[PDB]
Amino acid sequence: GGFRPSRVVVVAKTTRYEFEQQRYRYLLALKGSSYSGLLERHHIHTKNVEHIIDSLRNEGIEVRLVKRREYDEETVRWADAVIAAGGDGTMLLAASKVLDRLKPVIGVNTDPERSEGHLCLPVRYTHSFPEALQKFYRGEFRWLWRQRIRLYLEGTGINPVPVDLHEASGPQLLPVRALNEVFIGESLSSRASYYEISVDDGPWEKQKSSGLNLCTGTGSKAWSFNINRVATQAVEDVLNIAKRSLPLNRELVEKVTNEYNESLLYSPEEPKILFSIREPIAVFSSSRQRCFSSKVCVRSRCWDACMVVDGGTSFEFNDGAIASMMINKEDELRTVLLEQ
Amino acid sequence: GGFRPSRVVVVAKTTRYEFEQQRYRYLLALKGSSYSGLLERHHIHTKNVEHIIDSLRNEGIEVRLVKRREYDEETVRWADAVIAAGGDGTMLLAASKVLDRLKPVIGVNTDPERSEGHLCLPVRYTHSFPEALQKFYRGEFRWLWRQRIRLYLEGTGINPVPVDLHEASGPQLLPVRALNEVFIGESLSSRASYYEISVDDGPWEKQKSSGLNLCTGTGSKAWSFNINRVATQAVEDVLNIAKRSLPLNRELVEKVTNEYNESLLYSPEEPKILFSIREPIAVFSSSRQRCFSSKVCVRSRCWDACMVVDGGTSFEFNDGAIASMMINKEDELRTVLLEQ
Ligand SMILES: [Ca+2]
Ligand SMILES: [Ca+2]
Ligand SMILES: [Ca+2]
Ligand SMILES: [Ca+2]
Repeated sequence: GGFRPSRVVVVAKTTRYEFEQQRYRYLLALKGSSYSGLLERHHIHTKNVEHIIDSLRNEGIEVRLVKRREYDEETVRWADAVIAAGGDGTMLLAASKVLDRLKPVIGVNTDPERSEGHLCLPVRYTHSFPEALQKFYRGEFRWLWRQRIRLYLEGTGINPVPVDLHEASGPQLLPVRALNEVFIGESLSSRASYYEISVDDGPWEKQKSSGLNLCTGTGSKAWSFNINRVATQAVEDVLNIAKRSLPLNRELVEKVTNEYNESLLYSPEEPKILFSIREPIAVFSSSRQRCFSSKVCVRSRCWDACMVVDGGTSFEFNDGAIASMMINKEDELRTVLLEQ
Repeated sequence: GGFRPSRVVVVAKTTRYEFEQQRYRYLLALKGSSYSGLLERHHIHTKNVEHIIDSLRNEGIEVRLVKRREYDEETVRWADAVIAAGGDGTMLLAASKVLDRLKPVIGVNTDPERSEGHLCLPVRYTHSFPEALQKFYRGEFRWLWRQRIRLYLEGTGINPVPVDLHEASGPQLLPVRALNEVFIGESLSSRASYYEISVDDGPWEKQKSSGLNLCTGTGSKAWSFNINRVATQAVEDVLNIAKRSLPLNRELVEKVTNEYNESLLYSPEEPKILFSIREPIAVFSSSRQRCFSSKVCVRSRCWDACMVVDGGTSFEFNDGAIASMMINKEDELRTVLLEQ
């Protein structure tokens, strides 16, 4: 028990003001949808960021502060620990370049009232950040080894070169892990996807849908949730045709949805891949809207499709390519847990 | 009652063999996923096509036969009537270049065992096609004027130039109608969409989702179905938590889903736009999973998004642009109805 880092990398979200300051570097304001609080969005990110690095350096920890474009596998090795300073976006980016279950990576919600932060330290430590560093020293914290999906590409016509979205061959290992998910599907969101899935080495079934989602326990509150969740206005629709027991009050409408959406979440440390079929098109038959597994391999039959890991890295997955997802231990990422 | 066409355009799907014959014009076979029946897919499309045009010309109707690239607004005006010779794909393409509620357009399912055809003449007339032409002469048919969504772009940063996916400003009218749907949403399928909707001139609510669908009565069996339909394996999941009346047999599981999915379809002649929010993300609050309206206008707040009409034409719809959908009479498309 106990942990003080000697050197850390702070990798910072690039705010939406930073965006245009460099994007349109080629008054101002323009549309009323800016400046009013856009330069304030920026002012409070850099505020919090300076508080973090002021509070690191004031405890004698050595910090390099770097943005999306200057954060690489080389700086991560200098780091005893890694800090994402943004939202979960930033956390996912910071986890992308870590592949070592003993490097800790910790997210600080650099802007609470509009970032979400469900992978970062509580909103408390965003502004009382020595209180965090002290808890780390004194060991009043806990280790959360988060499960991560590992990728594997083979087949023919394949191309394992990764693509930063921020702009006859053997089984190659793709160089990102998935903290949140791996989303297979067609590029044109209107072109339907077609493939053959195989769960836990079971037989191959054909499928036609708007894509495949493949999440970790921790990623089950992210995309795999919006895929599969039900709506309270459409359980009233389902429970009223289920009329022709209960008198059906509004209190019940929420207590049937809230126990349904509660089964779609499992635990970060749990080592299962919850893989759902997004809007399946039921000929090729369907069933299993979703299910838990350990290994799933899908065979691409698409024209121009990608498999996309945590929304930031993309891989080609046109007809002839094969991918294989599996949780493996040396992938699990070392997060911390603190107090309200 | 009665209708004989004097000249017709037959516009033909380009088969998947035609694809590669010209795409890789830059033995053969390659992957086992071809040739076995790929050159047979082609052999039976051109077969049926020749039967159609043989059966036109043998009744003394004058036909120009043209493919995707040679079918234009000029040939549609020569035509007394227009024939799509493919699947609904082809039908939607053929309707794209017609904007005149008195031109008839008729689809012939050029390949029944793998095309679907739910906008074309029955599978009967694909091979007994004079039997169709005779029914047209003798008036043993019926006119189906199918409702069509009409598009309207304004605002700033906008760009109303259409994009064939087959590769301070006033309200401009976009030059495609929607037979099936109009799908607003972000281009990266992982980037979330954000916008402000306004139904029937009601107030503007903000929204965050994986896009917007906007279908006609006829388009309600297409995409708007896969968006909103329920699964029989996840009503068992909903009706078993709705346990803690019925004993729940498998016969019921289908009869509650089949009456739910039955309310998501309305009639082609019905002039309402059923607009659903695709996987809404409930801060900006949500409700109304879908609802009927006559006019809906949405205000783009996206970075790199398109609105896509019938899957074939795309328009930019980044922040600052405004679109407005509405059914108007001179759009309704003139289809026929025949017998089993
Ligand atoms: Ca300072
Ligand atoms: Ca290739
Ligand atoms: Ca002939
Ligand atoms: Ca623009």
